[PDB]
Amino acid sequence: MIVLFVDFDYFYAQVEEVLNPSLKGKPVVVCVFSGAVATANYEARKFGVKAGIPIVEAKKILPNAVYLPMRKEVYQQVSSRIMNLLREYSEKIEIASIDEAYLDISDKVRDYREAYNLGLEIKNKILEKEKITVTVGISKNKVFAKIAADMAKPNGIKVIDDEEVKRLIRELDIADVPGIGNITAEKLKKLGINKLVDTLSIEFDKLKGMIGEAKAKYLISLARDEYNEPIRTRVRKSIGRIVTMKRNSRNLEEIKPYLFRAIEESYYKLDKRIPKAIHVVAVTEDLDIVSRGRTFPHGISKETAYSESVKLLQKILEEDERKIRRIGVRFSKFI
Amino acid sequence: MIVLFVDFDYFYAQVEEVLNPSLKGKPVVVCVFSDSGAVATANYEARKFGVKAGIPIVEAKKILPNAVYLPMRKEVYQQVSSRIMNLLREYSEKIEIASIDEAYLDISDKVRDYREAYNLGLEIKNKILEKEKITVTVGISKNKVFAKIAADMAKPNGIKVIDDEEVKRLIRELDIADVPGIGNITAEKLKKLGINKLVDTLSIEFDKLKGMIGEAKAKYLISLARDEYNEPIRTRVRKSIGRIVTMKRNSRNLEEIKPYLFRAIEESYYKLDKRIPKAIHVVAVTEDLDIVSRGRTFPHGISKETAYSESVKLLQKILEEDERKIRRIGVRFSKFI
Repeated sequence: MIVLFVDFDYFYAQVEEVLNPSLKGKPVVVCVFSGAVATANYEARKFGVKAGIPIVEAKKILPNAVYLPMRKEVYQQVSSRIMNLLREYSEKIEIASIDEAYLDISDKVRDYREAYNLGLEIKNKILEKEKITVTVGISKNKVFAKIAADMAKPNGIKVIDDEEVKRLIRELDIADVPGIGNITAEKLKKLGINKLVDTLSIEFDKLKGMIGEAKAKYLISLARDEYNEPIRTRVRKSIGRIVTMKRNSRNLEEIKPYLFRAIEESYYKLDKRIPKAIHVVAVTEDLDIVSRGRTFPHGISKETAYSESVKLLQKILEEDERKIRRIGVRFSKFI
Repeated sequence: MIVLFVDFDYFYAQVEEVLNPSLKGKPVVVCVFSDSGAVATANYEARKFGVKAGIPIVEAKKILPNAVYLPMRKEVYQQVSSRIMNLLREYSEKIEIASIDEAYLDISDKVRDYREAYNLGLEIKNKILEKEKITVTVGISKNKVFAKIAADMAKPNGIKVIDDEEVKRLIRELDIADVPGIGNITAEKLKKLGINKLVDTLSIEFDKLKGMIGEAKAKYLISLARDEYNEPIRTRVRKSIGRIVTMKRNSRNLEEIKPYLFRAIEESYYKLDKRIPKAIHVVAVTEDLDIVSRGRTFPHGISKETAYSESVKLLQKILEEDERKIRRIGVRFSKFI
């Protein structure tokens, strides 16, 4: 297995320097507003300005900085484009967060050298189309790919071969393990567990009564080099849309525009796929849910969806006396 | 099949004299206002002075300008109609509420002949009279159209059976304009082609009639004249019971969605009455107003607490497999016993 992990360097602060390019070199800190620090760039992170410290402690440390409010949805749109460009590179992708993604590339590359070169082409593509630099980590599982990027950041790329994994197992501090908090690691330090190998010299049940069962199996499985968590690529089983009407209605020719608008948004919100089932969904005046559907053994063209949704909505009006408040469509069973 | 049709005589006008008994013999008309509007229903006594239902009000203010005029008390009429329809479901499992004052009942499996249908129809008239002080008209025949025809000839406060033998006679002798679903203009188009009775529709070719009366009524008329018009009584039954609630803010924290989700369970189980579902579905409306849904089926019944615990883990599966923020959350229950 070959995992490729992509992490966007100080994402929030980096997006701010893209849209306003005057903040080069100057320390930039994004904050949630009295408040807390959301993200700081490398320039400000070098002086102990981390994420999670209060704003006024950060303005003690460096008053001559640029402080920006949290523009969360600005940063989400850039992230959405970059994730879309990563999906372009391999089908098996897991979006872990707004600035983290895991790619399974076992079928695209044969070794770590080709994986390294593929990560180089990913970094340049992201830099070409969004002017964002990233850190790429490559290893044998998700955890070690993340460890790789933590060691190479910022603007880095690092492979961790299988022999460096066995070295890191004996040498990496427990605190440096992804998915493990700082207080859980402080509890392990106080009991004699400092390195990842130290979990091999303790009984499973004893460690379980210490940090819980989820973390106990997590730590032991990594120390054993038997951590095999797959890339969880999310697939939409159904694609649809529900739209609210201006008034509650039972007139078919008034509901049809809203129902047809839901089709247009839904049919063209799954790239290259055709459905075999259509479901019309009505939310009644009392906010109940009534729905009727049909399955076609062949595909449902968009025009078929037009004439079939009307017959399904007609079937809803005949079998229910309540007025309809919102109307929508759901597509499923893709081929 | 034996259909039993019930029609409330001048309902809006009659229910009003139930609440005010001083209108004995006094002409009363109920009107819908929309400046002014039109007359909704008129009673027996005003109906004899050229004041009928459907025509404006001030048109009535030259023909009967000193009779009682009353505004629309729609909510009272609706509540009276609903009790009567509920009283009717006691008599028949299959019923179709066609409008505020008309309901069809299929009683084929409750009576054996038309004489027993007559006795059942008479006791229905006397139960509606004793519990709501409303007189109704009853029509009994083999389908909806002839059950209504029977009522239209027996009204008001009437009960009439139309034998299988009088159906065939009415096909030959009943005027075309008296057929439900067609009006004067369409009936006039037929009278000048040679079509004056229902039986005359069979005695000339299809597609000439079809290309002059419209197609939908062409097959309707011929269906009746062949006495193979057997459209069943469309009884409405609620497949599923549920509720979807809007949240004040889009979120993805299970602990914050849980209250809204639990509210939708409490409302659903109060609307179930003495019903117990075997299937539960959690429905989530995401921020882009997409629908994500997951369900479970239980061979036995679903408690209210199972629903509490099963909805949480269903919402967990939704949150587990969809990255979008949740805007609305709800439950629905199906597969009743």
